[PDB]
Amino acid sequence: MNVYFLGGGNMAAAVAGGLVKQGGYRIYIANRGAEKRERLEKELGVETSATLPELHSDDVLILAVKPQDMEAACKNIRTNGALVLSVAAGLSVGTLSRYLGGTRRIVRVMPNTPGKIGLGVSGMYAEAEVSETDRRIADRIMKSVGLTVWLDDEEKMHGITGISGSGPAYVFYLLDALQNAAIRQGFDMAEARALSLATFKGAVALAEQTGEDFEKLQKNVTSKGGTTHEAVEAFRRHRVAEAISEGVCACVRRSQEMERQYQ
Amino acid sequence: MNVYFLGGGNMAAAVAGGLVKQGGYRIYIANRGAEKRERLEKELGVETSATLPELHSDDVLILAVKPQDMEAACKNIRTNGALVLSVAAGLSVGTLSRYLGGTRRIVRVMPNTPGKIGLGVSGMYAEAEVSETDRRIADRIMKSVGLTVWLDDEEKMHGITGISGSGPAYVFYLLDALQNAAIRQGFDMAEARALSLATFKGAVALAEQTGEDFEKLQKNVTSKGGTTHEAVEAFRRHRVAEAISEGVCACVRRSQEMERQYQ
Repeated sequence: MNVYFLGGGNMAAAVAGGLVKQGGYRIYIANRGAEKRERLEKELGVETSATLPELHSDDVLILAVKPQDMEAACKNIRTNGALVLSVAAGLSVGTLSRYLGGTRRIVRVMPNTPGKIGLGVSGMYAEAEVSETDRRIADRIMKSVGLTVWLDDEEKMHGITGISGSGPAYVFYLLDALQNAAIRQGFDMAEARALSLATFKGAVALAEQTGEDFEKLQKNVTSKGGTTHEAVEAFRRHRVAEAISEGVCACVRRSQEMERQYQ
Repeated sequence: MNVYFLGGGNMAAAVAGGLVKQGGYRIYIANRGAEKRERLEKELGVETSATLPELHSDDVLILAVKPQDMEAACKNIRTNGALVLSVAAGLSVGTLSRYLGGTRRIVRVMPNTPGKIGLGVSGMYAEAEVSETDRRIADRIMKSVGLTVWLDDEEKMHGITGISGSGPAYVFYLLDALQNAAIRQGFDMAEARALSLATFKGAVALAEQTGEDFEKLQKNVTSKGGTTHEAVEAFRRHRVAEAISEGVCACVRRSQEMERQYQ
């Protein structure tokens, strides 16, 4: 089964590397500039070319160009009924169907950067008209880089963006926050980084392995009048959790606005 | 080499399980109530008893009782020059030396709960008088559950507590924060938990694998006028990173106060 990529950028390369590891697909990447055609061939050993060859209905096409460049990138593509996946932000299935000349055989994907290392989260959406077998084919492709989360409502793709899409940035910000607090406590940069990292990694691992409710995990290690209680009270006083949700809302609002530019 | 534990509680059991996995030690746990002597034997297969047998200078003793119960727990213990490690909060090496009748062969440890799964962080402190070989022996024991971080100043043990000791609670709080924001965006509880978890785990893994500066990782995936920028601006406006450091300071202040109860 041929999996063509339109665009050979970072997300395309993650998904391509994912598929290579999974085995069983024929990967082919269309990308104009030689620079990164050179890279993918050297590193992944995948086929590349400046343009797409003729497509057929048994192929998969993954659209992976920047959203502002998508309409023109698709201008003369004849999908010939191929299954289309899009990883581009802000372009709805309806818009995509327009750009491609009318086809409805489209699955939208909202992947995130930890997919580069096989720990991704990808939101997935298809209109009702898209068959269960096409969903499963797209689902398997995106599982090659991590978890998939199917959505009932295309609107929720903005929610995905606000949580797992932009979410890695939040975690980096919070890792930096704990690392800076350690510096304030007298740790050198190397120690502060190591402490913040190992703290996050270990706590996240406990939450994963236990499967326990996050608030319960927190409450379980917070004794009244204890040291942890003092810190969590400060967090609460400063409405940290609430600020996080506010940042998420601001992210979602913006995703929504950006999508209006093309629709 | 005998490693005796005074106290068979959660941290003692983590360290004991660590040592079992490492191989090469003889583990023996003194703990009054049978209840958890029963558990450790069934689960870890380690020797237990209500009290300690005679100690010798080639043994290690790990003090793992609650700090308020330590003085009396140590009242009649004759260490006979054994190497002592303490995992108890708020009891300084000087205080420990008093409780034990004068011995200075003491290494203090400030471990954290992810050591239960081999992903711990343990702060370490010994007075200058403690030999490099004794440091290495204590260092190897605590590496059985994770990372060790040696400190020049005993005071920094409060810093450890504010960062990696209480730190897992902060991460649970932040995991819960992202999970609640997902709920607000229309995700059911199962999806919200999975999204928050995978987001944290994947971002933390990227930071680990890249070794890149956290702020740089964040800045690298935050484009001007983009969705992520809107969320991070909100975080900044609400001084989230600063609130985190304030909570850390509050934690450290309290650790310090609590330590004054025994000193």
